[PDB]
Amino acid sequence: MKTTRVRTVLNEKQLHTLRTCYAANPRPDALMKEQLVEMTGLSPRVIRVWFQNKRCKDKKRSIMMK
Repeated sequence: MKTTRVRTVLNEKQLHTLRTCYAANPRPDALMKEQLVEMTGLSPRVIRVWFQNKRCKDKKRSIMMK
């Protein structure tokens, strides 16, 4: 009851993690997905939607190395 509160933020800490991820591959999966969990300190729920939205917003900003 009243459990599963909301405690998942998004800033330079988590962003940096996912950030280096995309530079390696635009389509991860159950494989690397497991490691990403322990690395972000939060459930995989947030992980799924992040990649999704990123594709739409990344209409041009998506070059590897500048």
